[PDB]
Amino acid sequence: GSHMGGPIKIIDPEKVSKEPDALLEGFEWATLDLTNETELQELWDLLTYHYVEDDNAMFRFRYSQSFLHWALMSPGWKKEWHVGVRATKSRKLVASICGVPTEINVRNQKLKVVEINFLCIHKKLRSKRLTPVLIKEITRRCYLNGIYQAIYTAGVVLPTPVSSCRYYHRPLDWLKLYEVGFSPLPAGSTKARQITKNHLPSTTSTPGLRPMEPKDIDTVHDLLQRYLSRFALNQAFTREEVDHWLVHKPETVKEQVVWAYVVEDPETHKITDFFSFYNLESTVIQNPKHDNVRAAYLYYYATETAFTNNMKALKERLLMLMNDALILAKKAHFDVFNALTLHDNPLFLEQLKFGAGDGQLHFYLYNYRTAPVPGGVNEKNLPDEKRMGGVGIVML
Ligand SMILES: CCCCCCCCCCCCCC(=O)CSCCNC(=O)CCNC(=O)[C@@H](O)C(C)(C)COP(=O)(O)OP(=O)(O)OC[C@H]1O[C@@H](n2cnc3c(N)ncnc32)[C@H](O)[C@@H]1OP(=O)(O)O
Ligand SMILES: Cc1c(COc2ccc(F)c(F)c2F)oc2cccc(OCCCNCc3cccnc3)c12
Repeated sequence: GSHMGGPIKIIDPEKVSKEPDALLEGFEWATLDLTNETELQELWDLLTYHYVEDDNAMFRFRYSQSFLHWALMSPGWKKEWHVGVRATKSRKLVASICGVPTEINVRNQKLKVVEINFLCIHKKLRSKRLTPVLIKEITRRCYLNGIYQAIYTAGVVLPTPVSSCRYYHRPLDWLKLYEVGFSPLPAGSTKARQITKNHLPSTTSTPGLRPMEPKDIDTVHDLLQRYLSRFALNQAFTREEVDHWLVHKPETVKEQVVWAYVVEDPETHKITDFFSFYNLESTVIQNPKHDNVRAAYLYYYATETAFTNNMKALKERLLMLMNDALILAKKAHFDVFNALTLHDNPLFLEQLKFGAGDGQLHFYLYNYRTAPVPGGVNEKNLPDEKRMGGVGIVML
């Protein structure tokens, strides 16, 4: 045993069944080959019309083939972790659950895990308890390949979250967000006044800031590992993951999904900071004027300033950098910039006019117990500088 936590069940891979369990009559297992446009496009269609985490929302995600490729074919990916269910007689894809491999540090300990997402069941098949069946089959496939833990997030509370982080939203085009009914008009205020309140300039302020290039990978990999190692729960990137997750490839990528910038110090020419964000659009269900909201999501970032252990200095450096990330998202035509209260986010959220959203994201670990980790928020569910150092991993 151990007073530090660790696995719940020890698994012998040689004792795991090599055949899957039987599904409901009329249905069969499928392994998706996402390198085939036809199957990619079946998955796109199931998610487009059935992946609605909250039917109460006024927006739905709108995927691109590029976002799907970026999200599901990361380094080490295996086709057998893209699991589907088909109707035998029509061949129609009606459920999915997918995993990709990586490594995370959970307090003292490094673990190989899969990140699980895109769990989705067609509306016609809801409430048949298919979920535990999907979960048990991708588990079996991971166990056979030597992976016995997983990490996932959900908007709903399930047994023992390791952490919870609150949604925050910085309007970039306030007038459009007011028109789609995302933002109300405050008491006593006018449109002109909210437009003025949320206005940003068109030029950045941090000297040396430019888009990340392939030749930066090694230095950003190293800055990012040292930066993330300040958090209890963090992702342990390899150099190939930095390449896949952070560096846009225009020859390869139809629609840019990820924006990464570095600051190359002008005096020294060393990279001292970087930040990145990704693009995921939302369709607006019922609106006379707009069809979509283009949302940027804050992803990974780092700064050398964090290692002077001067918190005040770190805060100022992030206010400057994150203000320029807002300016750059706004120039690339995003409507809203989303962030969570993880990493060192509580240092800048409020000051940069991010507003509290109505929603929380919970982190879970499968087959592993560890003490809970602070999610950047206090008792009142507001951001709190004393509640950081916990969650150093972002999920798509
Ligand atoms: C070693 C490797 C191990 C690998 C596996 C590790 C574990 C993975 C766990 C899954 C992780 C999902 C993460 C994401 O994809 C992000 S979260 C994105 C989640 N996707 C969607 O929201 C898509 C839109 N909605 C749907 O399709 C969804 O309706 C459904 C698939 C989420 C649920 O389908 P369903 O309504 O037909 O329910 P059911 O009859 O099949 O079974 C219900 C049981 O499932 C568990 N149930 C309901 N919602 C759940 C959820 N979000 N996560 C987990 N369990 C859930 C519940 O706790 C419940 O339990 P009980 O009744 O027994 O108490
Ligand atoms: C989700 C989400 C929201 C609420 O959504 C929007 C709010 C305002 C908008 F203008 C908008 F377009 C939103 F989508 O605000 C957030 C703030 C921070 C982080 C957020 O989500 C992080 C997790 C996103 N997972 C997206 C995903 C992943 C896999 C499959 N399909 C969708 C969110």
